[PDB]
Amino acid sequence: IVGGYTCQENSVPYQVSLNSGYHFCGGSLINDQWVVSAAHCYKSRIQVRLGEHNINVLEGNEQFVNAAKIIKHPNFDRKTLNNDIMLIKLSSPVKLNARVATVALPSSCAPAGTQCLISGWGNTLSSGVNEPDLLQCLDAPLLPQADCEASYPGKITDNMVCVGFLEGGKDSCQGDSGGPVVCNGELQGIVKWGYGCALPDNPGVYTKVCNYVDWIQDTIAAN
Amino acid sequence: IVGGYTCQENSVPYQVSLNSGYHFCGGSLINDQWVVSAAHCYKSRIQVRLGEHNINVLEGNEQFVNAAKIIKHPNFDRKTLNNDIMLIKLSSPVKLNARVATVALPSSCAPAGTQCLISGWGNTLSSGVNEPDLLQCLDAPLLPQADCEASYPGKITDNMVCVGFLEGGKDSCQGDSGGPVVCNGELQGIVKWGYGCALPDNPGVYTKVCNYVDWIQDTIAAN
Ligand SMILES: [Ca+2]
Ligand SMILES: [Ca+2]
Repeated sequence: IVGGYTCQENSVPYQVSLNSGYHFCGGSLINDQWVVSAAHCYKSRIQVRLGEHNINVLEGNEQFVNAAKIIKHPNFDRKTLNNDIMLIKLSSPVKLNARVATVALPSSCAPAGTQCLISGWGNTLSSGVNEPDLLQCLDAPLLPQADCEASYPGKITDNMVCVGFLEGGKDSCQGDSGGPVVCNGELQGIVKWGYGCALPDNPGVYTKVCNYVDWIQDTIAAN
Repeated sequence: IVGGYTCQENSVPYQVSLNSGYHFCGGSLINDQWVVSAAHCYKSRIQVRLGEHNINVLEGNEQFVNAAKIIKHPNFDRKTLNNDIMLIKLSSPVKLNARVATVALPSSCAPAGTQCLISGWGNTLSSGVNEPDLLQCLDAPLLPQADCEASYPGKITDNMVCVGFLEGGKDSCQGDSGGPVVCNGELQGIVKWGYGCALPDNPGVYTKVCNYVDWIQDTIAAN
């Protein structure tokens, strides 16, 4: 997260860190046994870490759980990043509590202008790389599709939404990928991509979760 | 490397990739059994990979060798990055050939204005992250100390040199770290740090190797 602020400890309880011996992507806990992330975050073996604040220090709220089933969207297009959504079934249910909680799926697609919260342990610089210890937070609005398309001529599908600021300075970045965009308590986006990070005229692009509730439900039910 | 070009295959034969299950730093082969890198690249277990071109494809020239002894400069200052130099003794001697060769230590410190070659599999973007497959190369001059100091008020010690362009656009970046700066066939610098990558007025800073030949020799001899 570039230009965000340090979240209050355990204030984003649905936030998870995907680990492979190092943090490489975020995700969201949607039920005691399933995590939603980005298909581009796929790895054959993943340890999901919940209840994290300081990614490098054991603080006593952590739950570490291996992924049992990693299911990328059948239509994920690695090239265009269309359908960049993945489901992780954990090897065992987590203990839900105050620091480890679920986020709701969207009842409807959010209108442009709604204020959302984005979080992650992603890169904090607009240039170069800086990995933070503490979870970062960013308040940012969902932009009109026209602004999104305009910024990325020919690349935005209807499964994508832009969130951020046309002025730059504030945005998600590498390492925030697969992480959540929560608006009015519902998961509306997944950190996907953007050109650079926090650059003027290059808002972040996110997977539009409201287009996948059916799929998410079907999959959970079938697995 | 930001704004560089793809090196001709095996044209930088002293270049090595430091691996921990992924490429994280470069280094230089100074003898059939020793590699020079940056102290900030220290890890307790490292696999040194020589003869690489495409970091993700076995091309048939690779030599993979575990580090036996990793020796950080006794005066490395993690805070200022002063004395950012490390020596890696390989578990066994490599087979020197046309794609796996040594680079000479400096006979003297290079004057500002000399043209050097920097190489690596480091990040290729000025904003965001992009890890390349093929080794990247950059031709760039050593800048006058006055320019260096000016760009980084109070941080440059006499063990540091700036290499690059005050205009930006071209530079080393994260992942090129510990890698070589070769001028007229001698190792004159080690990729150390900079503010961002390829930004105007923020040239890359490198460890000045000509200040350590004694140390390098002593250490090799004593180990
Ligand atoms: Ca922790
Ligand atoms: Ca290779």
